Amino acid sequence: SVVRDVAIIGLSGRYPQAKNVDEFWNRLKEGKNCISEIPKDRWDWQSFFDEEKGKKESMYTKWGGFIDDMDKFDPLFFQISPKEAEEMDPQERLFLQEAYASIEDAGYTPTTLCESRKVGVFVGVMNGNYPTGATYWSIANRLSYLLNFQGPSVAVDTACSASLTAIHFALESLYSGTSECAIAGGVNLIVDPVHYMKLSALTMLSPSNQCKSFGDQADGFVDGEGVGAIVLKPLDKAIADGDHIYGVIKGSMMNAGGKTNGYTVPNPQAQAQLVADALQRANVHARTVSYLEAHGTGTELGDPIEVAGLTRAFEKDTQDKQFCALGSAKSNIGHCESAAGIAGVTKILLQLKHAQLVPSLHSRTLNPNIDFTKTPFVVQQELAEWRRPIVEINGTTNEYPRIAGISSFGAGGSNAHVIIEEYIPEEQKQSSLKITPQNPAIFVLSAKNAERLYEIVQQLLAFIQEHSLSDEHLADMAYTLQVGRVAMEERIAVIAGTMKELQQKLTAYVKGQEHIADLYRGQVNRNQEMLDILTSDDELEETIARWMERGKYSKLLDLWVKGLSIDWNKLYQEEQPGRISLPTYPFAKESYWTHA
Amino acid sequence: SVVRDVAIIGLSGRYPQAKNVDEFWNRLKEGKNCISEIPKDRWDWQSFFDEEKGKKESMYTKWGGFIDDMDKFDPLFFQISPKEAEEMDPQERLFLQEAYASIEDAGYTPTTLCESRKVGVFVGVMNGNYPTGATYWSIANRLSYLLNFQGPSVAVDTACSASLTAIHFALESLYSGTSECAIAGGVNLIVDPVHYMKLSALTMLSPSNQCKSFGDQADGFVDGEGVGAIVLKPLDKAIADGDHIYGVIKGSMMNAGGKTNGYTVPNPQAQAQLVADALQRANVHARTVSYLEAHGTGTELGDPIEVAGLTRAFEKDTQDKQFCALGSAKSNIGHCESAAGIAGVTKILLQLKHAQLVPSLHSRTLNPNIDFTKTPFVVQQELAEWRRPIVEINGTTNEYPRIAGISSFGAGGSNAHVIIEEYIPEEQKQSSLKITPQNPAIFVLSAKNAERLYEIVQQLLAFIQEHSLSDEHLADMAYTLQVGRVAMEERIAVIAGTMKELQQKLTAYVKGQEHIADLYRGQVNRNQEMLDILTSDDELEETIARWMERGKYSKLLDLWVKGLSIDWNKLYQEEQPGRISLPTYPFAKESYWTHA
Repeated sequence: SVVRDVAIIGLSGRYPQAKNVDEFWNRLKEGKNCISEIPKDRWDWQSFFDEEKGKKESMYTKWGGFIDDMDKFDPLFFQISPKEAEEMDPQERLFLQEAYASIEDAGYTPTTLCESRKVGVFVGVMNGNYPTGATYWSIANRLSYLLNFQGPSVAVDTACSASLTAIHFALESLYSGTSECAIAGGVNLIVDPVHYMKLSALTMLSPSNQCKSFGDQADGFVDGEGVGAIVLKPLDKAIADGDHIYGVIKGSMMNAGGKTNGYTVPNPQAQAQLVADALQRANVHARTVSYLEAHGTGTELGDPIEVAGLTRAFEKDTQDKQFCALGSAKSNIGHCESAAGIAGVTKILLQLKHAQLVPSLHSRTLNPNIDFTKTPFVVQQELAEWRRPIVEINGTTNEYPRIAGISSFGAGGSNAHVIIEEYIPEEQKQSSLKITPQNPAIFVLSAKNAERLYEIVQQLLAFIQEHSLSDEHLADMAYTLQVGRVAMEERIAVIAGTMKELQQKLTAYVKGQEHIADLYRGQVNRNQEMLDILTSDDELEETIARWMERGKYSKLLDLWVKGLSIDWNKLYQEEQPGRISLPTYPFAKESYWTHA
Repeated sequence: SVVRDVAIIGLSGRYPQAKNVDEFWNRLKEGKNCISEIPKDRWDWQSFFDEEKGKKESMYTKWGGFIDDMDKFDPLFFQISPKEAEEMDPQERLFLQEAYASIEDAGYTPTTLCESRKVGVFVGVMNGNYPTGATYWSIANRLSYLLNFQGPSVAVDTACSASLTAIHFALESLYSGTSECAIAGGVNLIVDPVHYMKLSALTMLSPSNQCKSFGDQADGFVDGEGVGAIVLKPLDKAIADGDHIYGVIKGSMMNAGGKTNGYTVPNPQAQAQLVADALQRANVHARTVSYLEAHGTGTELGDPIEVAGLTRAFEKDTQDKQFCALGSAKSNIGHCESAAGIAGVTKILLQLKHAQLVPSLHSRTLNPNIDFTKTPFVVQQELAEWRRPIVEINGTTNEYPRIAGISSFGAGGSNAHVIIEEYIPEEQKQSSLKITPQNPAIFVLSAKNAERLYEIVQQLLAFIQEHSLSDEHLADMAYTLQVGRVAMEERIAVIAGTMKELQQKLTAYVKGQEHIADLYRGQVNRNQEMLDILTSDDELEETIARWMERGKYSKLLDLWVKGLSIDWNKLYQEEQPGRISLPTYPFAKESYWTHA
């Protein structure tokens, strides 16, 4: 059916020196170059190193954007055996955890995300060097199997544009109704020196630690790793359901460069057509675009082509110059290939959250072959407020939302572009769920075991501190932990009317205090038998309803922590609180690897 | 936008013991089991063989569905160097040639297929064992680059359903208008014994040479190779353009099985939802489906599940029993994994062309665990006429077109289903292009060199003989060779008013006769200079128009064969002939392989 607005309601990712998107924002805001030496536990670069570029079976760099804990996984969480974990491509392992985390971020469980089970999974991937082989389909299908998703489930390979292609497919599936919700994202890990040898034989890499996006002395990209997922849902339903919305996807396009002067040479005419078509589908005039996340790989051939393509697309709508900021996350984290698009989308969503534009690195001296004064763009150099632009169209002048475009181009010529707009809510703050000591909140936390649960409490305390959460967040925090976290075997529950009270009790738990007022601990594993026989009947589900109404929280929580299933939604007879981002499950960091 | 009817206008494929779809039909019609011994030039099966199923680093079969000439390619045709051909996965090489052939089959050149260049390329693939690595994106992107296609270009991996997934994406791209035409298909080649070792470790293969689809003694599939492509175009425009139409895609669906009892266990409830959703999208009542091309891999677990899923989907519309024929091409050629869907589609299109149902092999004794009398289906045992069914719906009784469904299921649970209906043309046979000795036809043939051109003539003579073409085909044959073949360097041209005359002159050419009446030979390579300077001006394009009108064919052909570009469409002032299938370019069969 027709293009319609899609909300991004959930987000997770792991990028070089950024184990979550909060850390990623800090790297971006601070202008950090997140490139490091090839870790010895991947391979010894000295064994393959030669300064001669293009030499065979060698490499001429010692650098990359590497994520931490690439080989770690929590297979027991998923009832996967250690042997099966060893045989799984880490791309599959890490995407599974990040996708699970993105759903928790959204504030849903796998069950409640979509009651019909029509959840689509779309993942971009392009390198398959793990010793058990390229098995791309399983990166998508493992997620769909474990979480009982029955929408489309697909791995797509358009080389470096793959995760932005994946988003395009996810959107087309939502438009046609084959998905009601979708997980979209991508992954790229560097698991074998042949990865670098291939790129070095084609002289695609920089020798340095700088991906010089639109900068002087451009000499190829720094290779990088990344894994990311977003949760997509039609905007109208996300608003109706009280979801938290990072941004609105207005439209997307995919195309290819066709015949250029040689295979893998990019085509500025085709890039221009792509962007123009994405803007048309989004019903967005180019003069209202105020940030552009470029592909921006820092090659001498590609960067000028990219600016030429964008300028030509924008000039269909406007001749105005240097009104739109331009940047590329690759300047920070390198080029993470099939995950580059999802990393760029993540950067846009973080800029939108903070209404700030971050530096694009290594372009203090601009590419001397690009005259930006003849273009719509200024390559962003410093942290700055992202302003809503005032634009005269149709001889009407108005302030527009923050709108960004993002491009991702694959080496073989497959291109994608997505238009993302800030979500501006309607100002409805009845706040009839005000959390006070007279109307306290119920905080529930659970994990597969006590070690993980302990880590959950630590991360929650830290998150509260880091983001300066207070009493006004208690309602949404408790709701999200109630309905947006799977209730696992090891449980605690806390009643609190203020944040300080919650912090006090949780800190007391972390400090080992055996008895804490209004804090209940227990395990499901113990009372499985009596559970089975009483919850079948609504007779008891009605009894819970009365306990909640009467406010017998101590009773409900003393039962909940032993395994009594409670439909926390019944707690909210009038209205509903909103879902918010909170820390996600702290998967065990256990190493698994195979043998070639 | 909305689902609308899509024509299949072009077709090509290579399958075990079937180097083209004409041969494939002969294997299907004759009930041939196309399975062979693992060729020694792939590997020596004795080196790895052990009768113990599930043993590691071994295999317990000596069989597969192998195509001929898997390592052959004509890189010079595409201006690819021998070294680059060696480094290309043969999956990429063979898909490139089959896709090129499918466009020739349709009767288009890469230029005229779609003047806007918005040709999408969608290809399914799932194994990447060639020594230079899994590079799936290039299977699609090489085609888009060489033929200047600028629509979406993507490799999709949903494991064994991948080529039917690819078709679904192609359709969704045509509906949304991101493609105006599309190439869709898939490929699977078996290039390394590890391919068999993996499948044997999972005990997925039969020990035998029989894929026993819905048959007794089912014990796994026979692994197979395949490569196929179809050309897709909106039906209304295919009719308007005079294309030849194999069938009408009415609708498709993709979904996933979700959580089953173990990873890769198929879900009959999800298969049923898939098929029901495909029929709903196609606006097809299940009682009007009269052939079903099943996934049909011949496993004891999967075959009963598949029939259960189909029965449940069909029972939403009808309780009638055993009205629909059921079969699987895997019974003939084995399971060619990511190419299985395109092989099954090809079988449906051949059955439609001949209005015949072919045997499904190795089910003379049916699976004793499937009671087909409780289902819509009868597993087809013998060659039979495919009858248009008479069906009472809405208390109205009518004869319906031949309609088939096809399923393809991937091991990880990604499913697809497509509904294909016979194309029934409106009876318009003005035949104002009647080819006579008074109104003779112009036959043009060309190739990169004389050896290839000689092969073109032989194959055309043979095709005329094989398909009993005669005078009534001359108009469409000449038109297709005029506008549906790239005019290459080595050319011949023939004027003929009857088929016998054409056969006579072409046979004389093959026999070495230096001088033949009304047959012109020449090369472009020779007269490049004078060509450049005269054709620029329409002044001369107008002069051609008069020569054609005046009928100076000898003059035009004597010039054409030396390189003069002629717009053969101007030959047809009133009306237009139709495009027809004729043999496609006989690519050089040169071997290329790398070193691991």
